[PDB]
Amino acid sequence: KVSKVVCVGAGYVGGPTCAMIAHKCPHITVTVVDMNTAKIAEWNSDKLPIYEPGLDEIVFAARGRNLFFSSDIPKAIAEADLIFISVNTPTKMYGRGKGMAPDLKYVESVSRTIAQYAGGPKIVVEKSTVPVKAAESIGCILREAQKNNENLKFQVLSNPEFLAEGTAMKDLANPDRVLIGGESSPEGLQAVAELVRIYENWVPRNRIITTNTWSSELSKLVANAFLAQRISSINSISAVCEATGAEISEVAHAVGYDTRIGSKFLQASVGFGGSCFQKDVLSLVYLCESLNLPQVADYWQGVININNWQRRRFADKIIAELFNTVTDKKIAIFGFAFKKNTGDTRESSAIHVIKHLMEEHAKLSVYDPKVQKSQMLNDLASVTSAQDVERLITVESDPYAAARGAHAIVVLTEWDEFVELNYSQIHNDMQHPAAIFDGRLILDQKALREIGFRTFAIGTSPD
Amino acid sequence: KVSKVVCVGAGYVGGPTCAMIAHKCPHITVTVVDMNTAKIAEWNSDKLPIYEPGLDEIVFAARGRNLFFSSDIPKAIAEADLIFISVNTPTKMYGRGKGMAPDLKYVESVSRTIAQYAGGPKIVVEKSTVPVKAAESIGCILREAQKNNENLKFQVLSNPEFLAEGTAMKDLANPDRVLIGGESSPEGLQAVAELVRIYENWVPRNRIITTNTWSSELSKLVANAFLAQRISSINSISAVCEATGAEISEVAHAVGYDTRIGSKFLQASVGFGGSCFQKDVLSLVYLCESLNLPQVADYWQGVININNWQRRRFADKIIAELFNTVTDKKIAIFGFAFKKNTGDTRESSAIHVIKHLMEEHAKLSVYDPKVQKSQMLNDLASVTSAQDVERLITVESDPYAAARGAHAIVVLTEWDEFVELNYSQIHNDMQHPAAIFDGRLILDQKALREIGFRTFAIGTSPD
Amino acid sequence: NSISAVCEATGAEISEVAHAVGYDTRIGSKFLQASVGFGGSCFQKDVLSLVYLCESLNLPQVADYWQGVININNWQRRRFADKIIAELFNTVTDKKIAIFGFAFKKNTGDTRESSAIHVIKHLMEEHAKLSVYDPKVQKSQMLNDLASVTSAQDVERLITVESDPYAAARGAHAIVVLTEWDEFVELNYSQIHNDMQHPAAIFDGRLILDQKALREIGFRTFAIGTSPD
Ligand SMILES: O=c1ccn([C@@H]2O[C@H](COP(=O)(O)OP(=O)(O)O[C@H]3OC[C@@H](O)[C@H](O)[C@H]3O)[C@@H](O)[C@H]2O)c(=O)[nH]1
Ligand SMILES: O=c1ccn([C@@H]2O[C@H](COP(=O)(O)OP(=O)(O)O[C@H]3OC[C@@H](O)[C@H](O)[C@H]3O)[C@@H](O)[C@H]2O)c(=O)[nH]1
Ligand SMILES: O=c1ccn([C@@H]2O[C@H](COP(=O)(O)OP(=O)(O)O[C@H]3OC[C@@H](O)[C@H](O)[C@H]3O)[C@@H](O)[C@H]2O)c(=O)[nH]1
Ligand SMILES: O=c1ccn([C@@H]2O[C@H](COP(=O)(O)OP(=O)(O)O[C@H]3OC[C@@H](O)[C@H](O)[C@H]3O)[C@@H](O)[C@H]2O)c(=O)[nH]1
Ligand SMILES: O=c1ccn([C@@H]2O[C@H](COP(=O)(O)OP(=O)(O)O[C@H]3OC[C@@H](O)[C@H](O)[C@H]3O)[C@@H](O)[C@H]2O)c(=O)[nH]1
Repeated sequence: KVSKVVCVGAGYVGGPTCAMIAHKCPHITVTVVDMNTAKIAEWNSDKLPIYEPGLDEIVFAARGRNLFFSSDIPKAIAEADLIFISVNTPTKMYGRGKGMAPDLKYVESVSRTIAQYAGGPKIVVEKSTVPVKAAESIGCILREAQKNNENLKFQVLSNPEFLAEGTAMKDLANPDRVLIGGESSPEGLQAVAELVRIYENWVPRNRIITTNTWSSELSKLVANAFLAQRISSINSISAVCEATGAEISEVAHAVGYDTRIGSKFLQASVGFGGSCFQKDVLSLVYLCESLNLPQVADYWQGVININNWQRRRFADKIIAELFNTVTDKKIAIFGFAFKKNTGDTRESSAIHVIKHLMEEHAKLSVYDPKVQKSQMLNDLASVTSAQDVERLITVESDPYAAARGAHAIVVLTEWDEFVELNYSQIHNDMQHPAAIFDGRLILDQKALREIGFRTFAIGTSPD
Repeated sequence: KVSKVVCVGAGYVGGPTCAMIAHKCPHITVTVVDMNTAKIAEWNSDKLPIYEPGLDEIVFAARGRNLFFSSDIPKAIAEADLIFISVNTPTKMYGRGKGMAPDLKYVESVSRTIAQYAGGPKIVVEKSTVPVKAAESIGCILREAQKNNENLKFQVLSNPEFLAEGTAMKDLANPDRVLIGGESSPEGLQAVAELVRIYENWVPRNRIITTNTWSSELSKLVANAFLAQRISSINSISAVCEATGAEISEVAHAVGYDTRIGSKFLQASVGFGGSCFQKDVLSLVYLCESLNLPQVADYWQGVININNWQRRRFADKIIAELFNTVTDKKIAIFGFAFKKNTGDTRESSAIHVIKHLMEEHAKLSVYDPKVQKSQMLNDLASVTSAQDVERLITVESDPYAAARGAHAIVVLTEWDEFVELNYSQIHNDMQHPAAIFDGRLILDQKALREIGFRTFAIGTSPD
Repeated sequence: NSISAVCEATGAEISEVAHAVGYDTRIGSKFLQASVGFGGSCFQKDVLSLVYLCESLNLPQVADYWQGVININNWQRRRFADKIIAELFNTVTDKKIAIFGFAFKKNTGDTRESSAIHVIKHLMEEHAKLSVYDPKVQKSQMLNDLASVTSAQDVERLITVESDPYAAARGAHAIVVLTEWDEFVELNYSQIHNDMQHPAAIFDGRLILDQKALREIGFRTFAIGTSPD
């Protein structure tokens, strides 16, 4: 029976996951470790290294009791009964599968430390949002360790995470499902049962799916791709609505009435972001190519092609509607995170849209309620340059200051705060005529028009 | 208030729809008309021209009371309050959008007939499963008619049909949504109000969507495409399962637990059929190309590409597993309809699969519980030839006669009857070794393996 | 070499096929030894010279025919390096890989058109750190060869040359055999296995090692012309 859980990786996955375990399992001790010593110190402070609604209350109530953050990875490894691995698998920027395949270097190095410091039987659980052959590389390394020293009985399991950032605590406390994969053997079934037993402290058995290792990873890979496909499908139709005088919001509403389709994840946008979806579909495309399934690869590649096309055509419409010139024009950007209720900016559509406007020599004032300032500048500099950010980018802590004197507003993240702003007062303090471009479909187009905006929105005909 | 309903078109749409209207509206007289007087006679005989579960009880229940099938089109039109148009819009086999766009020649002719014989104000409602600009052509003709003879006050509505065949009576009685589009004017809103009034005799208000005409048609066109994309998405992953040793049934089960995705319409198959999905997706592709949106057109084209690829690779695997030769081998085919619980064969996957086996000079014995023999032979002759069908095709009324002496069984339609067969008796009376290929995932592979079959199924690795 | 891929895909052994093929005196039994690809200052230059002669004689069909000899050789080198990377979970980033052999064949210091150059470059482009041992090739010759296809700086950070095969293999994740030196047969592969990272992989591009013996030592062992199962 597991009573000591360790997780290597104190990120958006590892942190929240362990916090919920400690919150729901009083008799389990949870220790989170990370190579980043400064990041662990933040987890132990009153300002956590990430923003998640409800995370502070959960962590502060468990930290020091049964939830711990340490930088002594070997000590945690040695004392664990079960060890989560939740580290990066950054995409390969060279070689085979360049720009498509994950690089497993971190997963393997952690596995070697586990082999080096386990000192006894361990259950090792790979937990990420895009697992593709990651558990197989852990098992490869661990099997050898057992082979070389039979005192180290290791069972490797696959338990991908399903949380969405911004709703992580709600998702972790009441998941639609829990997916666990392991080898079909006596020791494998026992290890799965002990992980199931942990989740059964708060997850009903009928929502826990157990299978083999590869099925678990493939199901996660396919599930993520299905979600991205819904977004790209409704986004592709948003262009049809603009061209024919229909409203994508009405089309999505009518489509969702079919219970066979479902009504969720039919919200058009400037394009999906996040560390999961693009990496996931490209990983599926790369997997299919390596299996000699070109037909399949082409099918799923369309989800990425539409996403890139949606971002590009949105930025182009901004420029075209401003008479093809934004040179030296101040433009306010509402939103930088890839979705609301998070400070995470990985693969945010705001990065690509702002870059396009920078290439037009616009001066951009960006506001986001939660994204760190240094994070925005590093993101923008890595796609352009440090100098380009210095001349063109201004970061504001107040949306009215960003809009003051601006020629245009661009909404890129669906923060609820952006709905409740005083757009009448904003219109008085902008340059005239004032334009606004809604890339998230959260604003009242008719009301903005009556205020006097030249107003535009994805999925609405520009006239 | 409407009390006299006419529908021009006594097919799979017009017939069932009118039956349900009469069944739920005792005070409304519904007359179904059709150019085919022979088809009308079948509606008036004890063998209805289509098979739909529960349809026989309902028509029979009212055939003669308030529901009638007539061949006198002018008298029915002149006496009607509301007129459904549910006729064919066959795909163009030449000229612009050849093999992609519908031919509205019949819809137009019907509108002209209505104009000639209305003799008074009428509500005209275009009702089909793939509406694309059909209602606008009706209105173009009828608006002209009104202008010329002002006595004729016409209002054209779009009311797509949401039923799925095989479950038509249940769908018509409890639809997920009723979609109605109309002109935004006093007369337009009133015309919608009276059609909404009809459906409210048995459909709750919260499932009735009212919008403008074009929004109604685009919503139906997009909803069908979303449905087809789910099937193509799961079919593409079934090849990944075959290549990597996973089971598509397990993957689909795990995917469907996400309420954002939904668990329905994830059943893999040899490929989707029916007069709707392919016609609809190709119609969307053509619409996009016309709007200068190749990007969008290409995205949705992938749904068709996968469907063709799924049929092709399934037939290719059958031949490859029989050592690349089926010359003069008897092969039993279980299923010909495009889905279960219907006699409809339009765009059935069995047509293309049987054609592939015919080109390999196989002798095929086909059994389907409901498809007319003459229907199969005409379908197969139109893609090959009457002479080819004579030499290679045998139609059986008994599945055991089809399987007797066969080298292989190929399951193409998910009829419940195929599960409950005595596969021990079938195995004993087949050639040995006996092979079986499940293109619908309805059979127990382990059980077939235990009987002694060389057994295969889409989405299961063939070893 | 082209048939060696067919063996890998269907579970046959290229050594056995070559042995059976060579028993026909009309074919002859010599020169049927599979490899990562032929090298030397002669063959590639010669076939390319023959191809060019045929093009100038307006004999393209003939030119296309002989060009296939070069195409397969390049394809054999590329797919071998790709198999190394794919078998190591598609990542060799910063992994130490030992290279056994640099000369284009055994019993010479000549490196001209050696297949080892092309294979090492592919591993360099994957950011692997390569430790090279060859019994006769000059150290300066290897470094100049590798730098001329990549860059001097790339060679400085990624290439180290050893005078002892055990030093090259010490701490390595994989062994890659590229030249058929007899010395490589009689090495102590158990001691090498103990001093490598675990699990240890070995890729035989010359078909000189005993696969069954390497497997029993505990290697993940691979060889051109043997199915990796
Ligand atoms: O060797 C390592 C590598 C990485 N890490 C740590 O692992 C953590 C990774 O967390 P991140 O927030 O970067 O990523 P997430 O936890 O959100 O993971 C998610 O996105 C990145 C993808 O590669 C993962 O597959 C996915 O689960 C970092 O804090 C990093 O410091 C180690 O502790 N050791
Ligand atoms: O309807 C929608 C839904 C989502 N999106 C966008 O798509 C992106 C992803 O949004 P999600 O809510 O899925 O957030 P995440 O990317 O964190 O979660 C996703 O990846 C990790 C998996 O474990 C989750 O199950 C999956 O939802 C965001 O950029 C969001 O703005 C839309 O544009 N429209
Ligand atoms: O001018 C005409 C043409 C055709 N018809 C009749 O209308 C009936 C059409 O019924 P079908 O079963 O062929 O078609 P459905 O009712 O299933 O309609 C469905 O498939 C065909 C597509 O064109 C439609 O868009 C779709 O809704 C036929 O019986 C035909 O004889 C007329 O009454 N008048
Ligand atoms: O999970 C599935 C679902 C369906 N299918 C196949 O897809 C094809 C379509 O079957 P449907 O159940 O959609 O039947 P229909 O085509 O008659 O109905 C469809 O078109 C008319 C619309 O009004 C309906 O809403 C739509 O479902 C069938 O061949 C079926 O076998 C699958 O292969 N897998
Ligand atoms: O069976 C074999 C034989 C040779 N090879 C390779 O082919 C390449 C050539 O080796 P050789 O033994 O032909 O050596 P050389 O290239 O020096 O001689 C060759 O070119 C010069 C001519 O004069 C010689 O007659 C010719 O043999 C080497 O890379 C060798 O490893 C194989 O891969 N398999």
